[PDB]
Amino acid sequence: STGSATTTPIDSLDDAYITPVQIGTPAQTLNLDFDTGSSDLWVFSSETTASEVDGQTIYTPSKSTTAKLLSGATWSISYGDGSSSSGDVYTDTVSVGGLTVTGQAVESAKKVSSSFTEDSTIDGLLGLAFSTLNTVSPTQQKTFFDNAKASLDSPVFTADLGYHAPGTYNFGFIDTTAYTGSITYTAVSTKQGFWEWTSTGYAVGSGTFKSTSIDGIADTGTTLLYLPATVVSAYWAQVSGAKSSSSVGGYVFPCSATLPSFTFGVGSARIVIPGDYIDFGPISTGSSSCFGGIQSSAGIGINIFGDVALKAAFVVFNGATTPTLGFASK
Ligand SMILES: CN[C@H]1CC[C@H](C(F)(F)F)CC1
Repeated sequence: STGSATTTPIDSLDDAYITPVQIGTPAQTLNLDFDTGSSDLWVFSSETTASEVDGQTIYTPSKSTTAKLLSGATWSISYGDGSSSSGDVYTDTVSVGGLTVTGQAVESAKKVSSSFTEDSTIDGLLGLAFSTLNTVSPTQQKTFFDNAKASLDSPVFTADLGYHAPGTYNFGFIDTTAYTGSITYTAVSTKQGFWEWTSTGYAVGSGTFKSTSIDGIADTGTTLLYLPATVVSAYWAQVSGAKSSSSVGGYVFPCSATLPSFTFGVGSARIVIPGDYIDFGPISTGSSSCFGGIQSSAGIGINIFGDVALKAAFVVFNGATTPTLGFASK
């Protein structure tokens, strides 16, 4: 089997991407944030505290003839941005882009934090990291990809995120029309439950490439590119007036600037992030200070190749017995 679904930016900045997901019988379609940095499929639901729902589409398990309470199971998750959610668990039929999994754990939110209430565009998360991170207790549950894997034509999914435009998540096949040149594959460590890999280095604009190992995670559920402070300082030094602002919480730059590109290494290959991809717009409405798309990972404890990086590539998440990542230009 295969599946193919379009992913759409939630706003004009690409702060996140939503992908429609069918849950239950008859189908209830929710728009979920596909997140290669976590391993829970959770949804706004009929169980979510009413004051914490503001415009999201909810899953109602009582209206699904295939929904079953997973007796005794609870879940509770915290993300890197300090957001959180928790609740109980159903199994149900879940389809993405024509690919169907029966008996998928669908984590129903009883509580969500303020950032999830305040974002009407995201109806929940679909985790695509390794199932060792899944938070369901007392019986840990598998991701949608882990449940689908054996049925797929090839044990892979791909992320093809757009810049200010829709893109695609494919399951079970590699669309050879979706990228240029060749796909370079690189080793993955699953020891932290992430798609963790080591970039071979970077360049800033037309500058020389610096060969240096940068260990980090491929994380579709993080907006920005988080790298070591040395690398980030080197990038923003090329932008007149850019500075790290303690009050804003990262690098800002004059909105009048033209940003340089940023290149990262994948083995001997290179992925170029155009400068425009690094502009996250005014820090507040009408400001001439703009928020940078490359930020320091200092204090986070890991480097994160988030959407700013991934949207410059066609990315293969190879779930073979020994997982690997692939990157192509596009
Ligand atoms: C912006 N609201 C949420 C969206 C999901 C994010 C992640 F994917 F990481 F789970 C966290 C913040």
